[PDB]
Amino acid sequence: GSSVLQVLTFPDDRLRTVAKPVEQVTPEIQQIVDDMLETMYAEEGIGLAATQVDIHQRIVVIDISETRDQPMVLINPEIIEKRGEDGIEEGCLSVPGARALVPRAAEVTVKALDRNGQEYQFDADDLLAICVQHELDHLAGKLFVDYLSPLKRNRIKEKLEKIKRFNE
Ligand SMILES: CCCCC[C@H](CC(=O)NO)C(=O)N[C@H](C(=O)N1CCC[C@H]1CO)C(C)C
Ligand code: NI
Repeated sequence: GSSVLQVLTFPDDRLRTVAKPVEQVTPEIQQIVDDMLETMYAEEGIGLAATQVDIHQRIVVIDISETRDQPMVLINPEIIEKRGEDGIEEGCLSVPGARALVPRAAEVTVKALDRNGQEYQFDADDLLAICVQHELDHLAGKLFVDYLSPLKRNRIKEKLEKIKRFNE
């Protein structure tokens, strides 16, 4: 009942769009959620933000499980508390092939709506907390390369442009 969507890649200006809150959790929103899950699973990857598939609403899906059967849906997520410092080497479906250390909060408390519009909240640490922060950055138009030096980011940009230089 769902489809894999095209993932935008840096330097696509649409990745800089700031997502709007979801107004109501309609069947249309649930279809977006389902398509985002399908898209996330089509690849090695543990989360996806709607911005990355050119849908500029505050929708995130996550599955950090090894078995890929523990999905989490975050509509209108808000980080309401941050604690501590952590940082791991991150990659991004919208910056394929690039990896870098990103300083993050170690722990976050997040409030969101689930796929059915039910409000909930959770405290996250370790990989879940890092993933949440990475995905919420996407909704703000922010990519992990924005934490890097201009030189490192620009070299990544040029390499990704070369890969798509014959598209369209
Ligand atoms: C780690 C912080 C959030 C990661 C989310 C991304 C997917 C993404 O771009 N979401 O916007 C991912 O799965 N990245 C993967 C990644 O960096 N992973 C997957 C598990 C943890 C770490 C180790 O490679 C790679 C395979 C692209
Ligand atoms: Ni990403």
